Amino acid sequence: IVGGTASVRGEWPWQVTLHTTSPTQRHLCGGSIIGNQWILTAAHCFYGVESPKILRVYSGILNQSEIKEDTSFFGVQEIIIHDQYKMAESGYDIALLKLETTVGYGDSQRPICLPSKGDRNVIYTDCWVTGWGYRKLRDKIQNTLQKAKIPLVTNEECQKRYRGHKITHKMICAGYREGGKDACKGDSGGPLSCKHNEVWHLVGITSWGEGCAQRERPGVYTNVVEYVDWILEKTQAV
Ligand SMILES: COC(=O)Nc1ccc2c(c1)CCCCCCC[C@H](NC(=O)/C=C/c1cc(Cl)ccc1-n1cnnn1)c1nc-2c(Cl)[nH]1
Repeated sequence: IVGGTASVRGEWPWQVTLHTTSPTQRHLCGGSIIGNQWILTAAHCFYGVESPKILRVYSGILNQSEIKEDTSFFGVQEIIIHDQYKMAESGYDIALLKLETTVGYGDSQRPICLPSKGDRNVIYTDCWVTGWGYRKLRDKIQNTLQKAKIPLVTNEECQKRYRGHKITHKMICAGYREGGKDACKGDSGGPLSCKHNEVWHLVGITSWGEGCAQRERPGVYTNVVEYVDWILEKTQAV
């Protein structure tokens, strides 16, 4: 996260850190708990990942230093990537992880609500992007989970900022015209969380941008409300 501040423990209890163990163990991406065996994340995180066996999901984490060989994690039974996904910049950047065991909810780990299809017309004014990513393009993963408050940008304005891309209504953009606060490398797959009527909703999934926090280059997120039915198809299958 660029221009962020440290989170306090339990502030974002749906945030997870997804690690890969191959060739060595390290943080790969963020994700969000959406159900008791389900993480919602970005499809691009799995480029070159040939099996769910190399993944570990850690929940209830503030600091990456909490993770050692003896730290509990959730294994991944299945990686579900949207069938129309080709690359982040074209959209459909969404994936589900089905966990091998169930998450026991509590004050350190619990799900975030999905947006309501009836809330496609709400104006969210209290949105935050979180993660352990870099603070600038050439940096390193941060120990403490960071947070930054960022305003949503209309599709028309976002399209003006990315003249050479097709910014669809399945994407949602966020950032200041002047730049300075954004997601960065290592934040992808995590949430863009917005508080509406005292309830947090998962509005976006951190996806891509041109550089980090640049003037007139908002971050581009998967627009989760446009995928609620896809999520229910995969997670509530008969
Ligand atoms: C010690 O552990 C580490 O160092 N781990 C570790 C360290 C870093 C990384 C990995 C692991 C995962 C790489 C492969 C999958 C993921 C590949 C893409 C991913 N992108 C993002 O996270 C965000 C992008 C992004 C998103 C928004 Cl909304 C706005 C601007 C953005 N940026 C544009 N340019 N930079 N940011 C990424 N993540 C990393 C890089 Cl390197 N790039």
